[PDB]
Amino acid sequence: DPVYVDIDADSAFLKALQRAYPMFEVEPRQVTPNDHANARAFSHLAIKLIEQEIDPDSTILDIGSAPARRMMSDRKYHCVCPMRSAEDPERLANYARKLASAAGKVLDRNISGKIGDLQAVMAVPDTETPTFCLHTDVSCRQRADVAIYQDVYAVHAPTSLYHQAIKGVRLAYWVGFDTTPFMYNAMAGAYPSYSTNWADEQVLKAKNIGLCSTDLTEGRRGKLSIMRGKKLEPCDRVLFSVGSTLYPESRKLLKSWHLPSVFHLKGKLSFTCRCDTVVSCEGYVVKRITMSPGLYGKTTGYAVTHHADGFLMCKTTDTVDGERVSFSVCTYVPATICDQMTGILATEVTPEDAQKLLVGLNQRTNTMKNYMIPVVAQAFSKWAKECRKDMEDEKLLGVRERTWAFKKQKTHTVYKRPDTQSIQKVQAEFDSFWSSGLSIPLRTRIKWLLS
Amino acid sequence: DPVYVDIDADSAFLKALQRAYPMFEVEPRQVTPNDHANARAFSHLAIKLIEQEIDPDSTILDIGSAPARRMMSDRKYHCVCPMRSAEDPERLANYARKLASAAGKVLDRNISGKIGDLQAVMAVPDTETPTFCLHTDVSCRQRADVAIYQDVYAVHAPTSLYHQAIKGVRLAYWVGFDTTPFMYNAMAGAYPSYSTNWADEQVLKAKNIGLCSTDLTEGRRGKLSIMRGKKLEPCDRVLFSVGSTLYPESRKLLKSWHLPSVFHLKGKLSFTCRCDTVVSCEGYVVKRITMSPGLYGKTTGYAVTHHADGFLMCKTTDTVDGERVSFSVCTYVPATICDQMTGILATEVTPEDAQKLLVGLNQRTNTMKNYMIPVVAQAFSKWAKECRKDMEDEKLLGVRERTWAFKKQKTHTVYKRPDTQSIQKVQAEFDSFWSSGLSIPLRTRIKWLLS
Amino acid sequence: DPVYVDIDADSAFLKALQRAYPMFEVEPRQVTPNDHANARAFSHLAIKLIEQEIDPDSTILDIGSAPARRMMSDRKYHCVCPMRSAEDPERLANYARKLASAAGKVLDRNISGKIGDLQAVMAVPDTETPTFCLHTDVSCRQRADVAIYQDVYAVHAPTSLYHQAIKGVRLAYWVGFDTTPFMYNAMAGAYPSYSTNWADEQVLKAKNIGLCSTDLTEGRRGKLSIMRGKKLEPCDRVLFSVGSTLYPESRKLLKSWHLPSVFHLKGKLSFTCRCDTVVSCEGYVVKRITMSPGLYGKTTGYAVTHHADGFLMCKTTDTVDGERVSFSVCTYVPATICDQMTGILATEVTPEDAQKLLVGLNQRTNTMKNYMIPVVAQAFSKWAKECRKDMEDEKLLGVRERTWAFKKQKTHTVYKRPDTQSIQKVQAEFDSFWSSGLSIPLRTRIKWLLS
Ligand SMILES: C[n+]1cn([C@@H]2O[C@H](COP(=O)(O)OP(=O)(O)OP(=O)(O)O)[C@@H](O)[C@H]2O)c2nc(N)[nH]c(=O)c21
Ligand SMILES: C[n+]1cn([C@@H]2O[C@H](COP(=O)(O)OP(=O)(O)OP(=O)(O)O)[C@@H](O)[C@H]2O)c2nc(N)[nH]c(=O)c21
Ligand SMILES: C[n+]1cn([C@@H]2O[C@H](COP(=O)(O)OP(=O)(O)OP(=O)(O)O)[C@@H](O)[C@H]2O)c2nc(N)[nH]c(=O)c21
Ligand SMILES: Nc1ncnc2c1ncn2[C@@H]1O[C@H](CSCC[C@H](N)C(=O)O)[C@@H](O)[C@H]1O
Ligand SMILES: Nc1ncnc2c1ncn2[C@@H]1O[C@H](CSCC[C@H](N)C(=O)O)[C@@H](O)[C@H]1O
Ligand SMILES: Nc1ncnc2c1ncn2[C@@H]1O[C@H](CSCC[C@H](N)C(=O)O)[C@@H](O)[C@H]1O
Ligand SMILES: [Mg+2]
Ligand SMILES: [Mg+2]
Ligand SMILES: [Mg+2]
Ligand SMILES: [Zn+2]
Ligand SMILES: [Zn+2]
Ligand SMILES: [Zn+2]
Repeated sequence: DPVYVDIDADSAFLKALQRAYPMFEVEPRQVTPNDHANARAFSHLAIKLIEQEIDPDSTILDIGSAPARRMMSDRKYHCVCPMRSAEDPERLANYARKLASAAGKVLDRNISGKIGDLQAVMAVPDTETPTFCLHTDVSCRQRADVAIYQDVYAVHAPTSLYHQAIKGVRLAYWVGFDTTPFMYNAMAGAYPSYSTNWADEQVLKAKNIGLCSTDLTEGRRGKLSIMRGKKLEPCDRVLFSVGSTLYPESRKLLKSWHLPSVFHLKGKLSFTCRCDTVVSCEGYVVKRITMSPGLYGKTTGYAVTHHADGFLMCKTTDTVDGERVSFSVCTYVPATICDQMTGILATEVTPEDAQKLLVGLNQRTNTMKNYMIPVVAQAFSKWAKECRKDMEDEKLLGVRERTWAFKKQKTHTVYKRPDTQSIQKVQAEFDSFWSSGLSIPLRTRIKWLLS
Repeated sequence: DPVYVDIDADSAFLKALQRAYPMFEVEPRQVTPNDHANARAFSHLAIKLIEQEIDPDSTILDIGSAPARRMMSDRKYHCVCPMRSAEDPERLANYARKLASAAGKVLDRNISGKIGDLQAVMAVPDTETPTFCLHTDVSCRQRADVAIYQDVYAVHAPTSLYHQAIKGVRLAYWVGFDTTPFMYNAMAGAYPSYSTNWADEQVLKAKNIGLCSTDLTEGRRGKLSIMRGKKLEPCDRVLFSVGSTLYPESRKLLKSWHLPSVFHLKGKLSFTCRCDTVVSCEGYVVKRITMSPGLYGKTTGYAVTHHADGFLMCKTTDTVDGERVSFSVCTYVPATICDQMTGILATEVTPEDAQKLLVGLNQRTNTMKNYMIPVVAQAFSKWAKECRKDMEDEKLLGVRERTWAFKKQKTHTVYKRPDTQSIQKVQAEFDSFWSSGLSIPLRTRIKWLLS
Repeated sequence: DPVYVDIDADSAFLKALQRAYPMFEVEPRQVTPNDHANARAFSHLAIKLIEQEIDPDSTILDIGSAPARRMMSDRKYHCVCPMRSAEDPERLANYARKLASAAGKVLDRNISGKIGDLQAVMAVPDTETPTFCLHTDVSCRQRADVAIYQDVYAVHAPTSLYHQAIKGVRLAYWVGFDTTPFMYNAMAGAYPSYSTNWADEQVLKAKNIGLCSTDLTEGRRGKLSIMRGKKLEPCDRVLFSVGSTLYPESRKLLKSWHLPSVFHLKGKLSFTCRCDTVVSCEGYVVKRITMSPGLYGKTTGYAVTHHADGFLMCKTTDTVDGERVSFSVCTYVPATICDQMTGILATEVTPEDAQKLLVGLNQRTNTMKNYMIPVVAQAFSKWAKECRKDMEDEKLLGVRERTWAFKKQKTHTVYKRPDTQSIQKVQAEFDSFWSSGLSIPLRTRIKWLLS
């Protein structure tokens, strides 16, 4: 009846968890000092909900699985495991160890069958078994009706979904960090409730952002090099830090999962699909996708995000490896603070006065993490100013003055308040869509572990 | 005896719901975190009331139905389902699944007959059954006495009503968002109690409205393009966001449902009709229409709206894709705030002082959503000013000075106070009024689901 | 069920210990006045956790052991003991004494076997026994599955790990002081919670750092020596003081244990490895390393540190042997103090006012040790100033001005706030990897002690 999560009983994240999963009874039971506890707790509850939603005797494809996390479940999982990351062999060895440990003490689960399939696959690397295989997403041959993607950021979404659809899958789920900041094309950012920071590779030698390192210096004027940098814009490669765990990512693949409300997959067979967000908690989301044969209706190409807390994007000035530059940074702000700043932002306010007001509101325990307070205070200060200028240059209704050129105004802050929506135009019609990789020493090690 | 709605027990919308449905006992019972909960609750109670109002052994046509929502009812529904939207196939599959799940556990409803009709229709796409068919509103052949339209915005109202009338229907209902803002021809707007925002397609790159997105820039003066925009007025296509769900709409079809108090349908057969509003709650309404054979009385062509809370329309200045422009926006204001601003608006007040007074009245929990407070403060400030000028240029009774031209004055705010009425002139006499579309893969899928 | 540590019942370090080991019940029981009690307590709890984590019937290699600390354990240890430090013979004699004392009173442990192996090794210095040998890390011949390094700072990490891996070891642990300050290349520093200070050999005659000594003088202007010092930068040799115990160290070997998240060992056999931090307490850490045969994935070469309290590096001015100079110093600051200085650092503050505010916050018992307060007050004062200048010289978005030279700015303070991360680039692919030393008088002494 109750669900247990490994967090401190005094934490303030438990209230947000209980608000996001009202159909469960959430109890804290802390056993480790893990520095990314909140993310693990959210993922655990998400899988509980998804299992509650679907029916038994249905076969489930787990794309890019970590098998040891599915071993005590009663449903029917087929784990797809290619070996492409440096962390995979340790996960496989953990699976074998946990299988061997519990082999005559637990008899409610297909333990003997799981062991048999693991040994069979170790014998011949190119066979499909009910519970385990060694292919990718586009070369597995098992047929199923449901697919699950959990923290998978390394595939192009439409191609992968088409290859699941032609095999009979009608329903899919995706669990992960919200993709909205990468649609606005920010240079660096934070997910403060989850102790997570991310940055573009070009700014890792900055000074005052969440993820960076630099040195002391006295400052020399020469630095004479004939190269022309002259231009600093975002590039493909990005670095993520979740607590103290590091992961590299690609902007193109992250953007590909920011799907519109309805879309068409037009291949040899054809499908009509829709995508909607069913859980949203302070930057972490769950998405549900359904797919149907044939072509119906028409598409517009728009994707919408609903903001329950505030979302901010702003321009900032820093030194990178000693040289002063400007670039854009993004973050999330709790709704109670946003509501309490409404009156103050009616006038022009300096950054230093906004900082003191925010500190006054925060400290009572803290509602929001202190290291982001300065950059927020700057952004609010600019936003207010840009509103006043708008009211002081009033235009005539229904008319654009384009004397034959028109001027563009400055914009240094974007601020989405609680209960507003972002909307962006993306592609909505798609028509353009194996070697073993295992080694004998690892096979011998796994065989030895099982026996 | 009590009705259950999926909302939080602490919400302030429950008081308004209880006020709008005094004949029921409304109890909150929350099971999901749905971000458009209030709209779903209002629709559920509306259907309960309509069923209470009419008598059994009457056959009901459900136009543009979602059949799974009618499956546990005891009345006799005929669901009209063409397949014209990208969301329809998923709704059909949900219907088949829910039918198969409950087939020997529920015996108070025509479950076996419903399954039989679904299979019969899948066999031959061009047959009418008691419970289900695949035609449009103007090509269904079933005869009935009542018709229901629930959240249907895609048909021209007089043509549809005439085609129901010539089949013997004498009573119809319509449930939906209030059409008044589109009669005033606003560019964008909000329904704040339902977490809903809407906008014209031409202003989706604005900065400070409910539904928009834009970018950071430094501002270049060139932007040299020889096109002459020169003119910015509303056009047909509009976008709606209900929580995080997106829907496109057409202005012409929305205006067509803003019907006068009495009207005539003059075809081969003739009818006399009247329309009145029976439920009104913070922007959501229920309308009741009766139709009778023959021609009686005379028409004027006026349609009236009664305001229980305040309604505002005003001019605002923003930047769209970097360029500064002006346009009109509309919203609703709670009656207690309107009553508490009566004394302050007797003098000239600046926008910045009005904003601080409104914040003082709001925060005690919030009576009204904070993101609309600035634009309201501006509107009130203009309205007061325009009243003072009127009192300072007094005319003579019963005389128009038209020396031979007359001048028109500025008008930047329209404000309808609680207990006033809007009135508009519209048309009141009308005299000017099929392929399958299903696919074999979907038919096979549905057949498989039923078995 | 409870674990006992030799600390005062009134100490404030017990709360931090209980926070870092939530799976235990920690009770204070003081028996000695030891001036490095906190470090010993942390090491004791770390070994308890590691033993809890792994399974029995596994053989454990203890690299650079002190055997008397393993004698009352139930697991199977093989202690590797070369004789390379001046403290080793006393540890060996203590082992022999404690073995002889308990030889018929304790029968749950392999006491008789331990004595037999000690005598056998004393007889022939070049034999391996289950419990004891006299080789180094790269010349021991025993085969095992787990390795442990406890307070070992004298080996090059990749070479040592490769030599364990080719013998079948799959899992290793490392316990020690955090290596982050030596990656930033500081000249001197402190670990204040553990009563520990360290310094470069060139600054041991300073005046106001943690570890130093100097003299009184009147000051003569001559000091004429023709040598050109002219340049003061860190060199390899460093001195550590833990309470009143002194240890010399090498910068190269300390840096070698600051390992990236994944790496490859490419020799005659090949391995893929990953490293992560599982316990972190105010400057003391535990690291866990896993190794697998074969080559999988790809590497980036980045190492990340997560900051739960604040970390500071700053420039300071002192006199060394009478001559005034400047150099860099580093330290740790508790999170509550950092959070309480957020509002004050929005403006420019002098060092003398920051010192008085910090004293006000500290004294209530002390949260932080007083001897570091002046140097912290200076650092904060500089950091604030450098932030203001950044906001006063704003650049254009996306552009570097390199008119053809660019200027570098001054940087006198680096400040990592709670919940941020450091990231550094290090090597991630490695492909480049005995005499007795005992004496007859010592052998005779040990033989006499055993009998
Ligand atoms: C695989 N993966 C996981 N995460 C997140 O980072 C956290 C670490 O995920 P993990 O896979 O490193 O956790 P592990 O299986 O080692 O078990 P644990 O250490 O006991 O939790 C997870 O909680 C995820 O939310 C991830 N985040 C990003 N950006 N990219 C990834 O590939 C990725
Ligand atoms: C079909 N439709 C529904 N709405 C409103 O938008 C909401 C979403 O309606 P929905 O049909 O998307 O809800 P669904 O059937 O998926 O079930 P739910 O997600 O569990 O509620 C409804 O509550 C309606 O009030 C709609 N609003 C507009 N503007 N246009 C539409 O066509 C339309
Ligand atoms: C062997 N060693 C130990 N330490 C730390 O310094 C402390 C003294 O370690 P110790 O080995 O001198 O303690 P001893 O075995 O004499 O027993 P005790 O005096 O009763 O505790 C330990 O608690 C370690 O944390 C050490 N610190 C450094 N820098 N270098 C070392 O080689 C080293
Ligand atoms: N094309 C592909 N098809 C299937 N899996 C892939 C893939 N490309 C990468 N992967 C796998 O995706 C995994 C992501 S990390 C593992 C995430 C896992 N589901 C969890 O919950 O912890 C990696 O193990 C990697 O091997
Ligand atoms: N001309 C027409 N006649 C009947 N239905 C139509 C129609 N044009 C569109 N529709 C249908 O109207 C529906 C509107 S969305 C479905 C609303 C449904 N009554 C509910 O309560 O959820 C779509 O399914 C669409 O297929
Ligand atoms: N190459 C090497 N291989 C194994 N041990 C070594 C070594 N070089 C130095 N050592 C040993 O490492 C020890 C470090 S001091 C002893 C630390 C001990 N593990 C404890 O907990 O107290 C010294 O005794 C020294 O003899
Ligand atoms: Mg981990
Ligand atoms: Mg929905
Ligand atoms: Mg000692
Ligand atoms: Zn497979
Ligand atoms: Zn019909
Ligand atoms: Zn040995």
